[PDB]
Amino acid sequence: HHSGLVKMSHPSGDVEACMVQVTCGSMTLNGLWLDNTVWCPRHVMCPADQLSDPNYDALLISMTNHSFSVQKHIGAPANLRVVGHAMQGTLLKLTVDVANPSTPAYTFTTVKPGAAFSVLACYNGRPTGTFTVVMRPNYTIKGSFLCGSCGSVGYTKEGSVINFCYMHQMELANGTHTGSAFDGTMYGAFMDKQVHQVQLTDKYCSVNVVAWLYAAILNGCAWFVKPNRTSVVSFNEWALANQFTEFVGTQSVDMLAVKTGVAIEQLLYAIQQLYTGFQGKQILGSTMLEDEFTPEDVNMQIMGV
Amino acid sequence: HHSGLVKMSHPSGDVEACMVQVTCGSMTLNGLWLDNTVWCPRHVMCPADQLSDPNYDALLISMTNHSFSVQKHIGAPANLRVVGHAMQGTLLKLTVDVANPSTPAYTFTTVKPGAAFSVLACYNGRPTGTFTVVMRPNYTIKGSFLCGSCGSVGYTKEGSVINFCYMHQMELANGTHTGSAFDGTMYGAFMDKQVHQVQLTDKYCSVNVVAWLYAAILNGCAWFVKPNRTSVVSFNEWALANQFTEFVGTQSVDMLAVKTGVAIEQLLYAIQQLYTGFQGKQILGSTMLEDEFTPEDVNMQIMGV
Ligand SMILES: *[C@H](O)[C@H](C[C@@H]1CCNC1=O)NC(=O)[C@H](CC(C)C)NC(=O)OC[C@H]1CC(=O)N(C[C@@H]2C[C@@H]3C=C[C@H]2C3)C1
Ligand SMILES: *[C@H](O)[C@H](C[C@@H]1CCNC1=O)NC(=O)[C@H](CC(C)C)NC(=O)OC[C@H]1CC(=O)N(C[C@@H]2C[C@@H]3C=C[C@H]2C3)C1
Repeated sequence: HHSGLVKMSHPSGDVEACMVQVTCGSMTLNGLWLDNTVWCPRHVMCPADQLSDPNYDALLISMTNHSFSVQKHIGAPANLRVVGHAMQGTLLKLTVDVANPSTPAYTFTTVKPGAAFSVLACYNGRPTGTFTVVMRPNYTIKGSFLCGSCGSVGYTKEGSVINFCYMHQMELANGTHTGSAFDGTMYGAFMDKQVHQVQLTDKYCSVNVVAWLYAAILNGCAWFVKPNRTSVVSFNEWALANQFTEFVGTQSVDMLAVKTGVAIEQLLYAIQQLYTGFQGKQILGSTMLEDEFTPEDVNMQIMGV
Repeated sequence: HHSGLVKMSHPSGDVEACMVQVTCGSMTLNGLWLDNTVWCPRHVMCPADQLSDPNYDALLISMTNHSFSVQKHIGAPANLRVVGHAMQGTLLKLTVDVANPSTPAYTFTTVKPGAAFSVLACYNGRPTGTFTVVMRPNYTIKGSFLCGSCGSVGYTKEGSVINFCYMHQMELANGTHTGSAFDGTMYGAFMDKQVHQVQLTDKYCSVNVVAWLYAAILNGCAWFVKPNRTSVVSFNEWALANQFTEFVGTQSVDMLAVKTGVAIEQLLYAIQQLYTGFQGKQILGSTMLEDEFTPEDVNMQIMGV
C-alpha cells in the first residue's frame, strides 16, 4: 500500500523568473530580483580564498556600485546595472535600474521549525532543481546543495502570493544546510563563516509525527491506536527528556482528529510507545517515526483540503 | 548525518506554460498544449457517471470539434478553438487554431522501470505542485493525485529539451497510480477503466538499491561492505526468487564504483545479506533498503556530476 504522500513542492515558474547571477571579484552566486532590488548572500564580496572568517563590514566599505555585475540568463537575457548597494545582516540588497517585469506578488516571512517550504536550487543564476524540506528544530534543513548554490531561495505560497523565507548560505559538517531569512538574520545561532561552529541538537518534530500517524490511519493502518491517552502537558514533559519538540496543536491537526475519530492524545501515547520500538511492525512502510510531513501536507494530499 | 539526497524535480516553469483545461460534456481535466496540439486523456469524453468501463470508440464517433472546450488560465488567459480531434490509444489529440507561443523544445519518450521523472500535478488546468517519482517495476508510480488530476504530466529534461513521458490516468486500489505514454499506450498491462484489474507484483529496483549503498559509502557509511562478492549472473538468479529486479549495470553506476573503490559485486553481496536483515544497524538513517534514488541522482546530487 502507498500512503498517497510525496514530497510536494510548489510549481517553480514564478520564482524561476526572478533568479539572477551576481558576480563580485572572484565570486559568483545567485540572487533574487524583485522590483528594483536584487538580494544575494553577502559573502559574494569575499575573495574566494578568504571565506574562512570574513570581516564583512570592511568588505562592504571597499565596494562601489560597479563592483557588482548582475545578469539574467533564461527567459529574458539581460545585464542589470547596479545603481545602489547596501548590507542587511547576512544579505546584500543591490538596487538595479530595471524593475523585474515578472515580479510576483510577494512577502518576506520567517519559517518556523517543522514547517515545510519549497527550494529552487540554482547555479550561476540558472535554476536546476526543486525540492521541499522542513525546517529542523535546530534551524538547519536537510537539503541538496553544492558549490555555487548560494543565493538559491526557499518559499511558500498562499494563493498567488509568494512568501520568501530562505536564502541559502552554507553547509554544516553533518551534511545539513542553513541560510538567511530576508531580514538578513541567519536561521538559528549560525553565522556566515566557514570556521567551527557549535551545532544545536536536532529533535523529532512531534506535530509532524502526529500528522504522519494520522496519515497512516487515513490509509487504514491503525494497529498502534489504543484507548490509552497521554495529555499534551504530560507528553510535552516527556518530550523534553526524549529529544522531541513540544506538541502545539493547530486547526490542521484538529481536522485530522475529526476525520479519523482518533484523538490527539491517543497518538501522543502511541508516539511514546513507538519511540521505544515498533516491535517488528511497520507504519506506512517504515519502522521508524517520520516527521518530514506536516499536518497541512496530510490535509492537502490525502483529504484534498 | 544527512546524506545530501533529496527528491529533486526539474524546475517546472517551462511545462507550466503548456498546461490547459479541457472540458467535454460533464468532464473536465488537464491537457498539454504543444504547437497546435492539445493532448489529454480520452476519458474526458466519458459522461462523469459512466467511467466504469467505457466504449471509447463509440464516444469518439459521437463528438465534434466544438464538443471540446480548451482554456488556458495562468500567464496568458485564452480560449483555444478546437479545429480537429483524434484518438491515439488512451489519449486524445486535439488540434487548436493557435500555436502555443511558449512551446519548449521537446520530445516524447517512454520511461523505464527504476528511472525517475518529474510530475507537474494540475487541477482545472492550473499547476498546483511538483514532485518526482521512479517508475516501479510493475508500471505504477507512488504519486499524489486526487480527483481532477488527470492530464497532469511527467517529464525528464536533457539540456533545454523536455522529454514528456507520462500523462496521468488513474489510481489503483493499493493507492499507486498509472498513466499513458504520449504514444497513447498505458504503462504496463493497465487499461483506462475503473473496474477490477489484475495488478502486477512490485519488486525492489536493484540498480537503485546499489546506487543508494554507494551514496552511503560516499557519506562515510560502509559497515556493510565486505570483501565478499556476488557475480551479476549469480545475483540476477537470486533476484528472480526474491522480488528484486535483475541488475543491469550502466556507466553511471560504474562512475560510483570508481569514485568509492567498491565493486558492484561487493554491493550485490551486501544486498543479499541486508535483505535478510540489518541486524539493528542503519544505513543513511534507514533500516530497510531504499530504491527510490537512481545512480544519476547520486552522481548529480553528491558527486556534482
Ligand atoms: C555557497 O554557494 C556555498 C554553499 C555550500 C557549498 C557546499 N554545499 C553548500 O551548501 N557556501 C559556502 O561555501 C560557505 C561559505 C561561508 C558561509 C562563507 N561555506 C560552507 O558551506 O562551508 C562548507 C562546510 C563543510 C564543512 O564541513 N564545514 C564545517 C567547517 C570545517 C571545519 C569543521 C567545522 C568547520 C571547520 C564548512
Ligand atoms: C482523473 O482525474 C482520475 C485520477 C484519480 C482520481 C483519484 N486519484 C487519481 O489518481 N482518474 C480516475 O478517476 C479514473 C478514471 C478511469 C480510468 C476511467 N479512475 C480511477 O482512478 O478510479 C479510482 C480507483 C480507486 C479504486 O480503488 N479503484 C479500483 C477499482 C475499485 C474496485 C476494486 C478494484 C477496481 C474495482 C478505482
